[PDB]
Amino acid sequence: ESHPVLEKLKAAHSYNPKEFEWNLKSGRVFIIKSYSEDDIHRSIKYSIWCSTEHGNKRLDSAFRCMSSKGPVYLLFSVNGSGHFCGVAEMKSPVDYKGKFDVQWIFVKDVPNNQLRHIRLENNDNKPVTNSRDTQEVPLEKAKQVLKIISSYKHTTSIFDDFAHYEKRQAVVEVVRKERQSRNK
Ligand SMILES: *[Se]c1ccccc1C(=O)Nc1ccccc1
Repeated sequence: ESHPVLEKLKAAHSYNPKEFEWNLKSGRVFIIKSYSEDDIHRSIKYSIWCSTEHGNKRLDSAFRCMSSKGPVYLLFSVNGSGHFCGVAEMKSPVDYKGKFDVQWIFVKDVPNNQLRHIRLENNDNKPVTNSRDTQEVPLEKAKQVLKIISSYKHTTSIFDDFAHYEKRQAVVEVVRKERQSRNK
């Protein structure tokens, strides 16, 4: 059994494309650390993301700075998960408590031990897997990461739990509407 929302998404977008240009002529790449998989699910189906106030200021600056001379890529990982779950392109400046359009491109789990050997000189040579939200990846290291994520033969992705997230969100909504109703 597959969910019809996921089927509409799969038919309308080309997730995990076989021909992806990882050796960029230009562009900038950033690590997004999400608090939960729920946020990732919502982001994939609505093509939207928000960081913190400072995160949105930095991503705003990067997007407007690039002036469509190249892409701005976001590599997503949930705090404490041990893998990246996909990559999306930032597609609009931040709109104002600050949201912005994103286009998901890769939706696949890449374990951290596939990427931990890549270290970030602008972050005390710490592994790319030990980054904070909106940490920028140097371009050549970005190409190493994009190549690895693009070519990895993933065995799973958040899509495998799609219906589960669908149900969670729905229950949460009712739980809120009832609780709020009980207050007034
Ligand atoms: Se973020 C945000 C800010 C203002 C209005 C709406 C949103 C939104 O839809 N956010 C969201 C989508 C997916 C995952 C996390 C947050």
